[PDB]
Amino acid sequence: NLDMIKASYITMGYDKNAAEVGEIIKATVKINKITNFSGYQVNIKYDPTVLQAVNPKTGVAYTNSSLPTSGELLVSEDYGPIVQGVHKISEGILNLSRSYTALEVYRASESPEETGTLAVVGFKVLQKKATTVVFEDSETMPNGITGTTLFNWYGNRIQSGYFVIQPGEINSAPIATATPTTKPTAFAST
Repeated sequence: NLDMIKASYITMGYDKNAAEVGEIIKATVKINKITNFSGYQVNIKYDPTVLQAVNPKTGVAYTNSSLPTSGELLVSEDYGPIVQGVHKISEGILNLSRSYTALEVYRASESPEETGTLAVVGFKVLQKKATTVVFEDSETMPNGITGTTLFNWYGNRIQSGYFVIQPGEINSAPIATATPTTKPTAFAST
Protein backbone atom coordinates (compact mmCIF):
# COMPACT_ATOMS: atom_id res chain seq x y z
CA ASN A 1 0.00 0.00 0.00
CA LEU A 2 0.74 3.72 0.09
CA ASP A 3 2.83 4.50 3.20
CA MET A 4 3.60 0.79 3.55
CA ILE A 5 7.33 1.51 3.28
CA LYS A 6 10.71 1.36 4.99
CA ALA A 7 12.46 4.56 3.87
CA SER A 8 13.35 7.82 5.55
CA TYR A 9 11.07 10.73 4.72
CA ILE A 10 8.76 13.61 5.47
CA THR A 11 5.21 13.74 4.23
CA MET A 12 1.86 15.27 5.02
CA GLY A 13 -1.23 13.27 5.95
CA TYR A 14 -4.85 14.38 5.55
CA ASP A 15 -7.61 13.38 8.02
CA LYS A 16 -9.88 13.13 5.02
CA ASN A 17 -9.48 13.77 1.30
CA ALA A 18 -12.98 15.13 0.77
CA ALA A 19 -14.75 18.13 2.32
CA GLU A 20 -17.74 20.40 1.74
CA VAL A 21 -17.48 24.17 1.71
CA GLY A 22 -17.09 25.46 5.24
CA GLU A 23 -15.69 22.29 6.74
CA ILE A 24 -12.05 21.84 7.78
CA ILE A 25 -9.43 19.19 6.84
CA LYS A 26 -6.64 18.40 9.30
CA ALA A 27 -3.27 18.51 7.51
CA THR A 28 -0.60 16.76 9.54
CA VAL A 29 3.13 16.79 8.80
CA LYS A 30 5.05 13.75 9.92
CA ILE A 31 8.47 12.23 9.35
CA ASN A 32 9.69 8.69 9.28
CA LYS A 33 12.91 7.43 10.81
CA ILE A 34 14.92 10.70 10.76
CA THR A 35 18.06 9.86 12.68
CA ASN A 36 18.55 11.94 15.84
CA PHE A 37 16.09 14.52 14.61
CA SER A 38 15.60 17.70 16.64
CA GLY A 39 13.92 20.38 14.54
CA TYR A 40 12.25 21.30 11.28
CA GLN A 41 11.55 24.07 8.85
CA VAL A 42 8.99 23.71 6.07
CA ASN A 43 7.32 25.79 3.41
CA ILE A 44 3.89 25.03 1.97
CA LYS A 45 1.66 26.05 -0.94
CA TYR A 46 -2.13 25.97 -1.33
CA ASP A 47 -4.81 27.73 -3.33
CA PRO A 48 -5.82 30.64 -1.00
CA THR A 49 -8.86 31.25 -3.15
CA VAL A 50 -9.81 27.61 -2.55
CA LEU A 51 -8.53 26.92 0.92
CA GLN A 52 -8.33 29.00 4.03
CA ALA A 53 -5.68 28.08 6.56
CA VAL A 54 -7.00 27.95 10.13
CA ASN A 55 -6.13 26.66 13.57
CA PRO A 56 -7.49 23.07 13.88
CA LYS A 57 -8.47 23.53 17.49
CA THR A 58 -9.90 27.03 17.41
CA GLY A 59 -10.98 27.10 13.75
CA VAL A 60 -9.66 30.67 13.77
CA ALA A 61 -7.97 31.57 10.45
CA TYR A 62 -4.15 31.95 10.41
CA THR A 63 -2.36 35.31 10.42
CA ASN A 64 0.89 35.30 8.53
CA SER A 65 2.66 34.90 11.89
CA SER A 66 0.42 32.10 13.25
CA LEU A 67 1.88 29.12 15.18
CA PRO A 68 1.22 25.60 13.91
CA THR A 69 -0.43 23.09 16.11
CA SER A 70 2.08 20.70 17.65
CA GLY A 71 2.32 16.99 16.87
CA GLU A 72 3.98 14.29 18.94
CA LEU A 73 7.58 15.31 18.36
CA LEU A 74 9.41 18.44 19.46
CA VAL A 75 7.04 19.00 22.39
CA SER A 76 9.25 17.78 25.25
CA GLU A 77 9.78 20.58 27.71
CA ASP A 78 13.13 19.23 28.82
CA TYR A 79 14.88 20.10 25.58
CA GLY A 80 13.46 23.61 25.17
CA PRO A 81 11.42 23.54 21.96
CA ILE A 82 10.73 26.94 20.41
CA VAL A 83 8.47 27.52 17.41
CA GLN A 84 7.32 30.25 15.00
CA GLY A 85 5.53 30.67 11.70
CA VAL A 86 5.86 33.24 8.96
CA HIS A 87 3.60 33.34 5.96
CA LYS A 88 2.33 35.22 2.95
CA ILE A 89 -1.24 34.09 3.30
CA SER A 90 -2.15 36.50 0.54
CA GLU A 91 -0.18 34.09 -1.66
CA GLY A 92 -1.22 30.77 -0.16
CA ILE A 93 2.22 30.38 1.35
CA LEU A 94 3.21 29.13 4.77
CA ASN A 95 6.50 28.71 6.49
CA LEU A 96 6.79 26.94 9.79
CA SER A 97 9.72 26.12 12.11
CA ARG A 98 9.96 24.29 15.45
CA SER A 99 13.16 23.03 17.12
CA TYR A 100 14.45 21.78 20.41
CA THR A 101 17.03 24.15 21.83
CA ALA A 102 18.75 22.41 24.76
CA LEU A 103 20.57 19.98 22.43
CA GLU A 104 23.26 18.90 24.89
CA VAL A 105 20.50 17.82 27.29
CA TYR A 106 18.70 16.09 24.39
CA ARG A 107 21.87 14.23 23.45
CA ALA A 108 22.36 13.14 27.05
CA SER A 109 18.95 11.43 26.91
CA GLU A 110 20.42 8.99 24.39
CA SER A 111 16.87 8.53 23.05
CA PRO A 112 16.22 10.52 19.86
CA GLU A 113 12.84 11.30 18.28
CA GLU A 114 12.82 9.97 14.70
CA THR A 115 9.25 8.98 13.69
CA GLY A 116 5.91 10.75 14.20
CA THR A 117 3.89 13.92 13.60
CA LEU A 118 5.44 17.36 13.77
CA ALA A 119 2.84 19.99 13.09
CA VAL A 120 -0.82 20.26 12.31
CA VAL A 121 -2.48 22.86 10.21
CA GLY A 122 -6.17 23.19 9.27
CA PHE A 123 -7.69 24.03 5.90
CA LYS A 124 -11.23 25.27 5.60
CA VAL A 125 -12.69 24.37 2.20
CA LEU A 126 -13.76 27.59 0.50
CA GLN A 127 -14.65 25.83 -2.73
CA LYS A 128 -15.51 22.24 -3.59
CA LYS A 129 -12.83 21.86 -6.22
CA ALA A 130 -9.70 19.82 -6.81
CA THR A 131 -6.74 21.47 -5.14
CA THR A 132 -3.40 20.20 -3.98
CA VAL A 133 -1.27 21.19 -1.00
CA VAL A 134 2.49 20.81 -1.52
CA PHE A 135 5.79 21.46 0.11
CA GLU A 136 7.72 23.64 -2.28
CA ASP A 137 11.07 25.39 -2.30
CA SER A 138 11.52 29.00 -1.36
CA GLU A 139 14.16 31.60 -2.15
CA THR A 140 14.40 31.86 1.66
CA MET A 141 15.40 28.24 1.96
CA PRO A 142 18.25 28.00 -0.58
CA ASN A 143 19.44 24.75 0.95
CA GLY A 144 15.94 23.29 1.11
CA ILE A 145 15.00 19.84 -0.22
CA THR A 146 11.56 20.52 -1.84
CA GLY A 147 10.34 23.07 0.68
CA THR A 148 12.01 21.16 3.52
CA THR A 149 14.95 21.56 5.93
CA LEU A 150 15.70 19.11 8.83
CA PHE A 151 18.23 19.03 11.72
CA ASN A 152 19.73 16.64 14.27
CA TRP A 153 20.74 16.97 17.90
CA TYR A 154 24.13 18.36 16.83
CA GLY A 155 22.50 21.34 15.12
CA ASN A 156 23.44 19.99 11.68
CA ARG A 157 21.22 20.06 8.56
CA ILE A 158 20.30 16.55 7.53
CA GLN A 159 21.08 16.95 3.82
CA SER A 160 20.98 13.28 2.72
CA GLY A 161 19.14 10.05 3.46
CA TYR A 162 15.47 11.06 3.25
CA PHE A 163 13.04 12.33 0.65
CA VAL A 164 9.81 14.42 0.53
CA ILE A 165 6.39 12.89 -0.16
CA GLN A 166 3.68 15.18 -1.38
CA PRO A 167 0.28 14.63 0.41
CA GLY A 168 -1.84 14.00 -2.71
CA GLU A 169 -4.98 15.86 -3.77
CA ILE A 170 -8.10 17.28 -2.25
CA ASN A 171 -11.62 16.85 -3.51
CA SER A 172 -12.83 16.12 -7.00
CA ALA A 173 -11.82 12.66 -8.05
CA PRO A 174 -14.87 12.13 -10.29
CA ILE A 175 -13.65 9.30 -12.54
CA ALA A 176 -16.96 7.48 -11.97
CA THR A 177 -20.07 6.60 -14.05
CA ALA A 178 -23.31 6.34 -12.01
CA THR A 179 -26.94 7.35 -12.69
CA PRO A 180 -28.01 11.02 -12.30
CA THR A 181 -30.11 11.66 -15.45
CA THR A 182 -32.73 14.47 -15.42
CA LYS A 183 -33.10 18.06 -16.69
CA PRO A 184 -34.09 20.18 -13.63
CA THR A 185 -32.33 23.49 -14.55
CA ALA A 186 -33.73 26.77 -13.16
CA PHE A 187 -32.94 29.68 -13.68
CA ALA A 188 -34.19 33.04 -15.09
CA SER A 189 -34.83 35.09 -18.27
CA THR A 190 -37.77 37.51 -18.42
